[PDB]
Amino acid sequence: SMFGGSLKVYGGEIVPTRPYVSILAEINENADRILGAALEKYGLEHSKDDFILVEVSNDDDRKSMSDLREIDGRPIPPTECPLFEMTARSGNGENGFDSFLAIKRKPH
Repeated sequence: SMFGGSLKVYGGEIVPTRPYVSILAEINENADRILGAALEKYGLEHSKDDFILVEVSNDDDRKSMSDLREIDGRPIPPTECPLFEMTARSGNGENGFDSFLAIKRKPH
């Protein structure tokens, strides 16, 4: 297995035409950098406070019929580094690397 150094980031809720994007991120960087990287890809970094990162598990479709489509996960503010917990377990869709990190709108 490999870390890759890149993250599969899903932001379809923000930009439907680009639901999946690839960003560069190290495990030791906080969500601010990770969010900023992805958000920068959409060219919306100025509006960062309107978005946060959320960990969505692949199997959350059981929990919520919302599926991976609308995104549902744990709120991860810019000051938190989620990769530590993700890569640690590196498995099991819940709190591991089998879960992906997506972008959600902070405000509702």
